[PDB]
Amino acid sequence: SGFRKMAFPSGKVEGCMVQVTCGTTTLNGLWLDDVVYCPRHVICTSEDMLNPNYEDLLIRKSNHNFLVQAGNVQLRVIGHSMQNCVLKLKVDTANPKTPKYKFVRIQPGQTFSVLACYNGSPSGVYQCAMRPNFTIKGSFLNGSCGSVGFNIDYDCVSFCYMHHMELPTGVHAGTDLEGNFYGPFVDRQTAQAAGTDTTITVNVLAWLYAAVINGDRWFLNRFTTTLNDFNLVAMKYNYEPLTQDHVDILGPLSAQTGIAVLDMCASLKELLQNGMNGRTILGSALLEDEFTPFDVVRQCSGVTFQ
Amino acid sequence: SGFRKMAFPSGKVEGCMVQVTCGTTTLNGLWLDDVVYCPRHVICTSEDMLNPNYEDLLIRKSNHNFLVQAGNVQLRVIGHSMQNCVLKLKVDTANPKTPKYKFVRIQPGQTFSVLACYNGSPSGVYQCAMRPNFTIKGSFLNGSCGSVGFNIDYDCVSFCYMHHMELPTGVHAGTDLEGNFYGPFVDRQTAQAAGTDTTITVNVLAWLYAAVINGDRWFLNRFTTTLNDFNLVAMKYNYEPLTQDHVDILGPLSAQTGIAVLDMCASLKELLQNGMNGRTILGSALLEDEFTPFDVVRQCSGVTFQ
Repeated sequence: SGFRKMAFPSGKVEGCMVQVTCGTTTLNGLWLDDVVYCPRHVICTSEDMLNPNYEDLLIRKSNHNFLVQAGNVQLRVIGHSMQNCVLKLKVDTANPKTPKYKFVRIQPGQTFSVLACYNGSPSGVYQCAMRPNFTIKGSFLNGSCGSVGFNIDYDCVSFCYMHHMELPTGVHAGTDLEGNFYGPFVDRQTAQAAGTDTTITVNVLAWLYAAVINGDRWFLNRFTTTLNDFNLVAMKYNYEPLTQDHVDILGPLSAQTGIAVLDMCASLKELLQNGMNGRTILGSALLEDEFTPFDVVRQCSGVTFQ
Repeated sequence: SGFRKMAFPSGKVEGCMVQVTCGTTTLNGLWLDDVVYCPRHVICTSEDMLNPNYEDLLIRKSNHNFLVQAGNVQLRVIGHSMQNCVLKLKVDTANPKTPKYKFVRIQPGQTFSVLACYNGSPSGVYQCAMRPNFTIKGSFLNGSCGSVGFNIDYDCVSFCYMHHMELPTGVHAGTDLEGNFYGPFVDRQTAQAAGTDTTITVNVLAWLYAAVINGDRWFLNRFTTTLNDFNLVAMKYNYEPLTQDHVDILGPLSAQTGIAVLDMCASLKELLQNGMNGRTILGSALLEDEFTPFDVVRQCSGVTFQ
């Protein structure tokens, strides 16, 4: 037993990381089949980033201006194109380590693993949630752009995130692998409002179920509630409103533990109104919202991949 | 910027995981060169585990009784031997994916990444600390035995942990890769006292330095203290005593932030005596002790591997 914030095994993604250099700028790229994907701001100088015209900047580049290094191996760049905020560099070699993969646009509240990379080399792996305001709270130093976020389904890697930006507030923003930003953000060094974030209620409930499964049950209370009454409480505490779809997704955890979803909502209501009194749940002194219901079920059933 | 509990990239270890079956029991093994390492209790039935005589049980086994599956590939077992609490199965094929590696016995308070595995297949990766009482607080379901913990130094994997047991208290115990348990534990299904645990003081201090580097500085106080005065406080709160060796290890973080180690100790003293007042540090409402000074420096300098 036990419950940890667990990332997917990263080996299938490690074999796809490359270094991309354009002029003075080096960041990470993702090499799948004969295409390398990277943030288009690889073509910007530091001064360009204040107000870049990406079309004009890209027109000054040719295939031979993009240096792509796969460890020590090398890709000859035979074409380049811009798709939204990503650059797509066609190379003359298909990546022999290309896993089965899909490109996915995830929903706010969903989780994924990030492989943090510098100079095309993997540094570490950790699990994130896409915040309701479409930021992520990551660990990204200079040179980490182009690092990717992903999920695994047995043998298939679904890439969902590519890192582009740290906002002046220190949170992180990026795109799907078609180059569309999550949220209102742009790839420009300017002030950008993220807007109010909220707590992922269905994830908190899933984690309460995980706590009960592992024997942490002190928070189980005496009360029940209604969907509308609980949502009145959710709004006061900046929690996402709970819908019937969320209730349905929690169904299997409800059935395993014998705790009706609305009873768990009343326990969560009491935790929100009264705090945790210096107690902990699964080793945390805060309510955790970075595990989806699917995450909890997977960890409490031992699903494997490759 | 930002600070996350980050695991090492797991790909080099993924390529070493195999399934080991003996009779009814299947768990994980680690395939390096022409040797597969696994917990010796792979030879036990459920009833054996109550009081096993491993020497007598192993005498009833021959090479062909050990089924080792590397995905779909297979190792012919050509020899077997017991080294302390691990079984060493000699196979006729060297693992073509064997990384550069060492076997290391780590110290309490040190950290490592665990690749949780079932049936020889990787499930997830997370970062752990070896508690002062030589347990780890992991996520290990049935069938996870033989999963390993490791660190990476550029291209070299130092294996430090192999999972053997969940104690009746729900914490986890295991061996180094020579089969020697960390702590007083034995591979028998019986009640086993772990003994009092303590908080890893030098790790908490490292994480306070990481917090300051990332802009969380509200806890920085007005006071200083002495090593002996702080240790008086450490003992009251079940913290490990801080030594000069620990002070020396924190030297580089002290120098980067301009905060003398003893000043940070006085900030930690105030946090211990007054709590956190409903504030958070690096997103946590508890004092975190699972980052070593080396961990903090690595994450705030972007060291990479392969």
